[PDB]
Amino acid sequence: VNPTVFFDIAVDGEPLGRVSFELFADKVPKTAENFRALSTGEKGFGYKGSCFHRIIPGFMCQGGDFTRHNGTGGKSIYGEKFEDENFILKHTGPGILSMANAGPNTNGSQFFICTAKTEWLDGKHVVFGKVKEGMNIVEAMERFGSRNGKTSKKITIADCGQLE
Ligand SMILES: CC[C@H]1C[C@H](C)[C@@]2(NC1=O)O[C@@H](C[C@H](O)[C@@H](C)CC/C=C/C=C(\C)[C@@H]1C/C=C/C=C/[C@H](O)[C@H](C)[C@@H](O)[C@@H](CCC(C)=O)C(=O)N[C@@H](C(C)C)C(=O)N[C@@H](Cc3cccc(O)c3)C(=O)N3CCC[C@H](N3)C(=O)O1)[C@H](C)[C@H](O)[C@@H]2C
Repeated sequence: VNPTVFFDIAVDGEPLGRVSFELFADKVPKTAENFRALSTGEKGFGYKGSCFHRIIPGFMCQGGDFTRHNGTGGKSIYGEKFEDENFILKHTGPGILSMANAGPNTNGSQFFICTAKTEWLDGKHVVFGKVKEGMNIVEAMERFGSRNGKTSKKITIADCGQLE
């Protein structure tokens, strides 16, 4: 069965709520496994304690840099970077979970959650999951973003792990 992972989001240390994701291990197993493992922290590093460094209202929320914490870092469980698995899934609407990158075959740990349909990204970013529960929490996170993506408050992943 496709795994389920959760993020407990905090704003300036205050609990905001929980967002759960279904990871499409059936279509993009390598990419899904990377995100799952980084969520549990089983490899010794991962998302817990990292922040969402770029939030653009009406577009997406981006995070995952747990190494440099300034938007340029992150790494995968397979090494520094890994290849684009496939582009079977599309950015069809709000709740889509997809990989950020710096060009072809540069996936690390950074990801983004879409809050709208984003067709232009199809074929450039690997879609590997979707919000299962807590879309209202993602919508609340958008309130702290801006055009440039800079956040007004510190939005962190206070806790994370695998549910199912
Ligand atoms: C008139 C406004 C316009 C835009 C707004 C936002 C809007 N509509 C609009 O009409 O967008 C639309 C959606 C658009 O149609 C979309 C789908 C297409 C147009 C794309 C817009 C993209 C953006 C506004 C932002 C711009 C951010 C640029 C950031 C640049 C960084 O300086 C640079 C990327 C840097 O951080 C380097 C550092 C390298 C190093 C080792 O030092 C880098 O490569 N960083 C990577 C990390 C993973 C390492 C990174 O962050 N990569 C980005 C690259 C990227 C940049 C732009 C477009 C891409 O497809 C991809 C990345 O993967 N993401 C994830 C996807 C979004 C993107 N950031 C982003 O923030 O994209 C939505 C539906 C809605 O209507 C809103 C209002």
